[PDB]
Amino acid sequence: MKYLPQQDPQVFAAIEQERKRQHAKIELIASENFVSRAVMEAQGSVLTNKFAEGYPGRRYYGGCEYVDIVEELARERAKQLFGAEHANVQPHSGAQANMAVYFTVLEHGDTVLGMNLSHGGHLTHGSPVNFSGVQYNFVAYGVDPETHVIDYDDVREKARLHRPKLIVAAASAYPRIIDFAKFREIADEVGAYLMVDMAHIAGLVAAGLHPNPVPYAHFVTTTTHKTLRGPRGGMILCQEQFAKQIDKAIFPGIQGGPLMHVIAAKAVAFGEALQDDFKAYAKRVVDNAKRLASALQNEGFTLVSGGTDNHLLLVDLRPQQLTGKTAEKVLDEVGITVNKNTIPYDPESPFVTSGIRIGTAAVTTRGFGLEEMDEIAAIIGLVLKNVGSEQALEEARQRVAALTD
Amino acid sequence: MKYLPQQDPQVFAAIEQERKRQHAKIELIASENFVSRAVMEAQGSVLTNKFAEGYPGRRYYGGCEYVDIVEELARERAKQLFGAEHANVQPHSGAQANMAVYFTVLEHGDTVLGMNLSHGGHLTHGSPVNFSGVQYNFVAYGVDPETHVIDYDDVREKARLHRPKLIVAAASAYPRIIDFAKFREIADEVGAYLMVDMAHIAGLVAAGLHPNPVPYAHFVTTTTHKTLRGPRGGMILCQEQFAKQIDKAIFPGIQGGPLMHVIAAKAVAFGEALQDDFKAYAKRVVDNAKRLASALQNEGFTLVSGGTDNHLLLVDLRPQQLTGKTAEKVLDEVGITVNKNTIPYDPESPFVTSGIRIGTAAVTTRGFGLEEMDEIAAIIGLVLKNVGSEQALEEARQRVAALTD
Repeated sequence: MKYLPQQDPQVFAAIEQERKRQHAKIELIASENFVSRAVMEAQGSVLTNKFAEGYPGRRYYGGCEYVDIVEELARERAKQLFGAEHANVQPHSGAQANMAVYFTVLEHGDTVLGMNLSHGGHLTHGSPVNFSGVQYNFVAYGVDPETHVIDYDDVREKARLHRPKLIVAAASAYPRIIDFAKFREIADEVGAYLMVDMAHIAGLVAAGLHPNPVPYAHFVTTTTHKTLRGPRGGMILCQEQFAKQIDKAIFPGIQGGPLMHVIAAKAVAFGEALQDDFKAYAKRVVDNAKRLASALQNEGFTLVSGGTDNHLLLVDLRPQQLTGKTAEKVLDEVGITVNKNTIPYDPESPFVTSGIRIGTAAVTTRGFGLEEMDEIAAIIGLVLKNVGSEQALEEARQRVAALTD
Repeated sequence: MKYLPQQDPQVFAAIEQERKRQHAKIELIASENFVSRAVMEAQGSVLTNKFAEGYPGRRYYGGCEYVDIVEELARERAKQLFGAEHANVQPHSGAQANMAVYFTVLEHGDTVLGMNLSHGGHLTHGSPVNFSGVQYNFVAYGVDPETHVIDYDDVREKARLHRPKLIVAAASAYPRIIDFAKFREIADEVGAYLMVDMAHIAGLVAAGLHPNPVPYAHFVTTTTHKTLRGPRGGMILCQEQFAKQIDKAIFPGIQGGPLMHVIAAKAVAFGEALQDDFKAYAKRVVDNAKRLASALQNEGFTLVSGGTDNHLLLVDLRPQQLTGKTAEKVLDEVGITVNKNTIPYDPESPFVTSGIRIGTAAVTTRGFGLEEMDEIAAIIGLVLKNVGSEQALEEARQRVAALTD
């Protein structure tokens, strides 16, 4: 940086602390990643100066010839990556992408069926303190109490009882592959649209490591950040038949001007994801998660669903008589970043919880591999088995520092 | 840029075209501006990597110690700039800021009173193709047919007839000072909340060149871009009594994770606006608009409301028997960027219009002054009086190039 340090010492000092923090800590929050310098440069471009309400070649303001090229690059690369017939790369966020889909197909008070929030569903899939739960009538399907896999007979029964206009599939804390074919079958049986929110798994989908919901869903929403490793923002994919309606939902429906600099950054991230080395990266993410899962089980931890098919795992801390809140706090003390997370059928509140969620996307980006997974597991075991031992915590602190260099 | 040119030739080439376009053209779109290099660097920072759902010191994820400092700098500087008791700097956009306020105080179907869209009101102030007009029952107040000033007796009559729960004041195309005291008086009479959307005029408010709505409004919304000259995004200001509710409206209400890098950029922009040189800048904006208005009238143009009190003016092209669409197109041919805009009581559709809207914020940022205003007016006269003369258009093109160097 050249200009920020002189113009704004306070902001610069804080940014620098954050940059150094990113390097020093072991980032295990499952939605986190590290974007490339190219992505950041795109975001830091003069494209922030351009008002571009509307769409490429159909803008409501002049001078968009070049931002049109940028947006089209984003859309076309997204279509290549996911085999979708249409992309909308304007959503400011995953929440806004979801909001737009809901706005497209639902009327106020319509019934929607989404994954139970405490079983792995997202806030925007029907929380009563979120616009989704306030604006529409959400009902929930659950995972099996033993296996923690989505109970597809429960999805079907809920669908048949409540007759939702829309079924939502996908999750923020589900460690197994989701069966989109079964979701579409149930949707078809009850005449509901299927929306898949693939935010967590989009990078894995791009790399062919998770089944693609695009052929099965009427609408697919996603973040451009997370496993896709792009800038923070949203995207919608759909077949040509819904394109016009989806585009109108985003603008003039729910947003105004798009963030063209962020859209440039989206294009860059999609370009990266199209490369062979991204496929290799994504496989390491999944390999690392499986290895970390195995190594945690070796330490004596119980995992929700007994392991993982993707980038993330959930530790059920009940056998250790620890809350997720306690585990999160003590791990923070040694420089390991996780989040407390409800487990299915959790006896604790979402503010306390019986679990921690862990993902490998961020550490994989930093070049961590299988050996590092073993060591991370060992450090977690050391800490959580010795929460009252400052000596143990200091050892953990030193081992964390050894990993981050 | 160092990394983008190598990683993504296509995206870089388009960005570079856009940068060169920004320099070459005369930007007169009233909402446009040019941010500082410091603002851009903040946006291009590693803060894009940080998930920070929640608020400073009350986050739902760990490791936010430094982004908390950043967000607090944004909030405190916003409070200094506007004398508000509370700021929320998380809205992704002006639309989302408005959406959040509506979500806070309104139920689906509630009546709201906003400025007539074809008299200068915004899309999010009740358009039937926008969430605002679809979710709530919008009624409109108008400007006087002769003076084009808001008819405060019409505001009052509409308020008393329709009994809105919320009254919205502020505009995207209104060239005169808005009387917030009168809006609050009417609101008080009918027991309605007052929301002021100051997006266009926020920079002028910060510089003391437009009355501040903060003491009069329950909620003030704004963009951080436009006359405030910040990154693209939204903000809400309100008294302490609504703070909790407003914050909950943004999260978990309508958004998820905030854009912390954009929030850093917000802090930077607020820092700039607190400086004396920003006050001088804003005065030049208003001086330039008045001069441009005068010079346009000297050329024979009629202006909506007969002039301007702020950064923008509207040309009523009916005396020249031109549509806004025709004027916009031919000005684009010579390198002057304006937008067609409905005028009050426009006999044409919003897709054709009888006006063009012009603002001076962007050219002022580039260092244009009174002499340049005279020349811009002269070029506009040359073009619009000679739409069928390629020689005239070429002369205009050359004069535009002389201005931009």
